[PDB]
Amino acid sequence: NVRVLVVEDERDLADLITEALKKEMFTVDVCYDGEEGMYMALNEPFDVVILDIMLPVHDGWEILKSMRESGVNTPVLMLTALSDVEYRVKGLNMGADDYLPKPFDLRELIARVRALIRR
Amino acid sequence: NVRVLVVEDERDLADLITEALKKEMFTVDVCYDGEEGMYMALNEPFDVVILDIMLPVHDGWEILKSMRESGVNTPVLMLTALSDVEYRVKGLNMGADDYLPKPFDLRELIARVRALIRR
Ligand code: BEF
Ligand code: BEF
Ligand SMILES: [Mg+2]
Ligand SMILES: [Mg+2]
Repeated sequence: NVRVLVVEDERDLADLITEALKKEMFTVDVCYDGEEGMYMALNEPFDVVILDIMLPVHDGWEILKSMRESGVNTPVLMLTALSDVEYRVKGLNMGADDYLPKPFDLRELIARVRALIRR
Repeated sequence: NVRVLVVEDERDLADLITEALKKEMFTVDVCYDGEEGMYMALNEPFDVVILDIMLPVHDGWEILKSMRESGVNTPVLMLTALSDVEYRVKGLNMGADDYLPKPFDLRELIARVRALIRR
């Protein structure tokens, strides 16, 4: 009943995130690059999109804007090493629904993803 | 026009936030205690509620809990000095949509506020 898209280039972390989400009983599709990320985010239906910023081919910024520019209002959560507040504002102002810098606490990530779905 | 409710017992801070918000074009109502905040939150309509936790007569946990139990699905942002991640998770789990600890960057506060009312 809940499909989550994960876009993160650090495979092991991406898998860590995915397993945690699946343990919440969510259907999770994971991408290790911004190319497939973009494709999945623009062609497949999701309830939440967890997005890394710095990615190959297309960065999290581009993926978010393309989604909004295409009418896809799916809730977006950015998870990235760009932690400076200025970046947080940039992501949010651009259309992200939440922004959680790395390193992150797994409990907070799940809590925030759940906050986005029920909403 | 957008309605924002502010519940903070730190008058100076509360007023500071109230000013900044209206500057961003927001109809703000400020409360300095949990008594005025409890009423407004459970009886008056808002687009987003910014809830401090430690307050006289009624604490933020109480107000947030009373809201969700009464069917008030209004977006809620917790702005509190209870910064520990475990408090953040509890806040999100209880029904808050976002949780921002103190001290905070005023830019991140309105960025998050607008992102919340953006739905
Ligand atoms: F490379 Be991501 F922005 F952490
Ligand atoms: F008084 Be609040 F909880 F920062
Ligand atoms: Mg990356
Ligand atoms: Mg207080």
